Amino acid sequence: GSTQFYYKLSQELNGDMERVADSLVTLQDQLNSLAAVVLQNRRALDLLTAERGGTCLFLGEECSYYVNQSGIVTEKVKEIRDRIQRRAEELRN
Amino acid sequence: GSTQFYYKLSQELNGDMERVADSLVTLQDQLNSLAAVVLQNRRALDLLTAERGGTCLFLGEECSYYVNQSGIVTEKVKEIRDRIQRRAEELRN
Amino acid sequence: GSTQFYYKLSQELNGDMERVADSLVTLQDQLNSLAAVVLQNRRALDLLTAERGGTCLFLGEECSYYVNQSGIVTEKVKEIRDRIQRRAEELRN
Ligand SMILES: [Cl-]
Repeated sequence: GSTQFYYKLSQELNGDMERVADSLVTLQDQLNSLAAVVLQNRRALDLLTAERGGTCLFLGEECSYYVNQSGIVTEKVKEIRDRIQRRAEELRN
Repeated sequence: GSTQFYYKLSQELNGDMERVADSLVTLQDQLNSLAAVVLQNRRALDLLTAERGGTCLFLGEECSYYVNQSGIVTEKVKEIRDRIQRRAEELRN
Repeated sequence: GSTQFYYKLSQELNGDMERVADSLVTLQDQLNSLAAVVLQNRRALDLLTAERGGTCLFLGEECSYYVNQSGIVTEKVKEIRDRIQRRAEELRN
């Protein structure tokens, strides 16, 4: 069964990738969640150290800034999910 | 070799997915690690701003809260690892 | 087309895994980015609570420490990308 092994493997791939995509989304969701807390912490610190110019000036450091890249991961996930659907679609016609 | 291409591709899939699962676990481990530091930071801030009602009241903001979803990622990883084992198991009988 | 299904599935796998690897890298990049902010926050707190021994002593807690594991994820990604290249290479000779 050649045809058969092709369908089989395509569905194995698809079922693994559904779980990977799910995981990627959830890891990104947790970064987004955690970042809101971290930046609320930073704003609180900026107020506490305002007399000294806020957190970075207070320390005598260049500011570290968070670069949120949820857009990239979200895009890659949706592309993976498209590829899953396309493989199934192609087998279906 | 049809049979052969099926075994081959199944093992390629399995070896890629072992590394993906490993990565997902490690990303989750780092979120868990980092979150403990962020929340210790928050508790410290809640004490420093206690006279003002803690961090959120001090800022005049609704609190941001971290939603830990390690359970979801852990579950998806273990499901991926089950699927790896099942494919190998099926080829073995 | 047995040969054909083997090439096809190998390239499907490869194109999904390129996007997974990309995602893993980006999730790690965001952890690295966020961790710099969290630890700058911690250092600021250590100064504010220095009279009390820094953040952990101030709270009466054992310190929580961030364990960065970018090296692990970076390694797994590069291994996945090697496996992609090797599959293509093998089909090419
Ligand atoms: Cl923080």
